Amino acid sequence: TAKKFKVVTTFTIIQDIAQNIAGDVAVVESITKPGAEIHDYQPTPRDIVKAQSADLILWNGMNLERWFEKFFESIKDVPSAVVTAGITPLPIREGPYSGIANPHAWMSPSNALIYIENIRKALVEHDPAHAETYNRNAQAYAEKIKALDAPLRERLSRIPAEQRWLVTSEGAFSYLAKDYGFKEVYLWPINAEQQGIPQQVRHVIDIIRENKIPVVFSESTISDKPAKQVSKETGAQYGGVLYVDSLSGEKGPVPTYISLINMTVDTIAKGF
Ligand SMILES: [Zn+2]
Ligand SMILES: [Zn+2]
Repeated sequence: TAKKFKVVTTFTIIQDIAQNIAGDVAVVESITKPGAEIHDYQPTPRDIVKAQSADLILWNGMNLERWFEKFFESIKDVPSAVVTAGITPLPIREGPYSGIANPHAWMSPSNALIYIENIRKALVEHDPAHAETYNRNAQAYAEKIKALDAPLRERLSRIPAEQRWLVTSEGAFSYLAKDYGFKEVYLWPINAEQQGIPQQVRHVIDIIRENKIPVVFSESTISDKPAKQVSKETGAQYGGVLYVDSLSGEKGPVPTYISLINMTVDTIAKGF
């Protein structure tokens, strides 16, 4: 038990999944902090040193971290692994990033089983001395993720199909919405400096009326003002905040990936 194998992840969701697989035999840290916007994060000098100190770096890919490839050029002799390997992307549907991969694949718990497996494989490959702890922890954690499907679907079962409209700020929920049969509407398709600020807002304001959508949400790393505006101009309640791009702090309401999925579905469900 020397100085432990060190994993650095780009953001907090991957950190929590990886730490569950690592147990107490490796130390997993995230470059971005709870609450920080992850798509256009601006790495600092202290971030370079942190990643350079790792034995393995994990990132999402599907161009989630617009900053990572240029950042990784400053890191030497540290293997990196894309934790979405083998996941089939849903494309972004509108806007300046139309046709790019929607990167938010972790919002489907069935996809999370593929995250777990890619992370297990990377740990076992680069830290073979603990292969049996990683393999044990991954199978146990995968069983915890599979056990969410029944309570999640039951939590959402009072909403008839025609009324399953999920109206959010970032279009970050496409994978969750596909899993549980929701139609998505969003104020912007992916986080970015972008045009389309008020024109989508009133296209959304329109969609709310033809379908009498009762609730609209925001997300924890972006501003709630557009969602709150859309709630006032319609008769819809502001239901947010939903969690997708970041966990909370350790003492907050969403300290783990499991708590993130559960609370997001629970908050959707109470909005209806
Ligand atoms: Zn490798
Ligand atoms: Zn996002």
